[PDB]
Amino acid sequence: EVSQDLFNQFNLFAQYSAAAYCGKNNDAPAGTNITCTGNACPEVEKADATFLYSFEDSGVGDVTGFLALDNTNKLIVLSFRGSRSIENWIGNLNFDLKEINDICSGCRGHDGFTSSWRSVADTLRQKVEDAVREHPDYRVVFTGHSLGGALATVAGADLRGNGYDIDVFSYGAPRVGNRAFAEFLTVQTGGTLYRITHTNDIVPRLPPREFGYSHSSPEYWIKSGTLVPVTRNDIVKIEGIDATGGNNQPNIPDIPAHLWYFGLIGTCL
Amino acid sequence: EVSQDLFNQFNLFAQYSAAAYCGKNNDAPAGTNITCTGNACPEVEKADATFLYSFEDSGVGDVTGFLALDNTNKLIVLSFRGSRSIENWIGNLNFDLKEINDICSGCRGHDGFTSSWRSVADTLRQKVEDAVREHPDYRVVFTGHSLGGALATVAGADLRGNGYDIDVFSYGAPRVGNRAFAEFLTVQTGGTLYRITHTNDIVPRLPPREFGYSHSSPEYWIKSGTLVPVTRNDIVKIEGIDATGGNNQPNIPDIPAHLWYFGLIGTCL
Ligand SMILES: *[C@@H]1O[C@H](CO)[C@@H](O)[C@H](O)[C@H]1NC(C)=O
Ligand SMILES: *[C@@H]1O[C@H](CO)[C@@H](O)[C@H](O)[C@H]1NC(C)=O
Repeated sequence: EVSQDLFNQFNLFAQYSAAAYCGKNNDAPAGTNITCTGNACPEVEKADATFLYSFEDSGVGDVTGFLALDNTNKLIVLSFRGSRSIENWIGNLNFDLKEINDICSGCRGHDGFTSSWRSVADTLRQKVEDAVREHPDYRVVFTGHSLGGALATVAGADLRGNGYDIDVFSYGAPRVGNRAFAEFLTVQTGGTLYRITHTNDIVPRLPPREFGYSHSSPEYWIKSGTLVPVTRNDIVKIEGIDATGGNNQPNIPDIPAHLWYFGLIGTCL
Repeated sequence: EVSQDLFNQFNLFAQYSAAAYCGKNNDAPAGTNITCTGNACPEVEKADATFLYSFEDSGVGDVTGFLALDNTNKLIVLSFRGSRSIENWIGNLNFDLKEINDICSGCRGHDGFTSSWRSVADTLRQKVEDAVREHPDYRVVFTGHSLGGALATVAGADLRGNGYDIDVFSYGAPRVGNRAFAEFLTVQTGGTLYRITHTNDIVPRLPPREFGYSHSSPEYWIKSGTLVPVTRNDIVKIEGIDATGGNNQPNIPDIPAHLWYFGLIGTCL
């Protein structure tokens, strides 16, 4: 049972993550109001929120997402899309580590996640830092769902400690690297990671521990079912690197539990 | 407002309808339990419900669906699936009316729906008859979403007067014919038709009245939004053939609304 306030944040960032997919982003004018089809992001529409910068298919991993300004909640939000076809994406998921000491020493991250980030880091840090400058009081937040949540967790770890806090809200994210990296994500200051999971979501279960992956702590695990509305009492905080008892349990995972975090996500009606 | 009992019924056949898309029944042997992927039909799984006969791309209409026995609720249910790509189905939809006197007098119905039913009518009539025999105590219900709603509405109108009531629950069904058919279905005995629409769903708005089509009365209009749960208080009964101020408003219509009838329908997580 998280607080009402944290619940509201959870829900708002689920929707900014869903907006990565169901917005009418493509590349629409900077300064445009953010809206989603299919009632995907009503809390965001409600907010005085607008695009700062959209990207589609940037660099090495065709990274897709947007950078938003939200004057109602006083946020600068960097939201990364997951894949356009999650099932194929999962099927083809590579498990290779590559070194990332320039984030933290001893750290190995998922090779493709880190390479996709790496290849757009400069442009995006620049875009964030710009925005930080025009709104020094606003909270920087990176968010995303699935591969999106992955990217946002890497960028956040890479980009923290340069003056401004970076909070990360991630929705059903895969593991992003090795245990050293796990540990760093669990303690790193200058921003809290809120790693959100749903029931038996298949995505937070890849890559598996077996290929040398860990999950940061803590873990916010939604226990209400697919297509069931979430209340504060369906969310459970789970402590311990690689703790079991939220998403990380020995049962059959599900793709549909992946697509329901507070509402429909990773897909667009 | 509708009664709770009525609301329970509406919800249950919304799921039987949803099961026509997300059940695992392609060649499911007769007698299998009915189950769905993605929490699409929990009230159905919860009942002792099993298949009687599954069909797929049957006859001229490529009509798909199933006939089910439900011992808990004492039903025999014939469920027709809508189109596999509803957006296409929508823009490919012609407005051609055919005479259908062999169902009512001066009745004009949509050409494709009427034909598709017509070519599978005898096989299925047989199979409903068999179960009515085997379970004389059980209510016969025809149900469907979208296309499946138009089919079910047509079969019901076609197979009533033969000694067992047939009730029809349609979900976001299109218009099915001409003011005389709209009248036939308003008044016919041997059954009730429960014609359920959602907010500004587009399909109940097609074909247009401006191509000679009318809607049977009454209409149960769901006011609550897309991805919003429905309560008995969010359903309004709208009286009068082509009444307006339910789904029949001149505002701008929407496709996602079509995919949310009590829960997700017409697509499968
Ligand atoms: C965008 O929404 C803001 C308030 O959040 C509003 O003032 C503005 O007019 C809206 N723009 C359009 C084009 O609808
Ligand atoms: C099918 O459902 C019945 C009653 O609803 C149940 O008791 C039976 O075990 C089920 N069969 C399977 C394979 O689950």
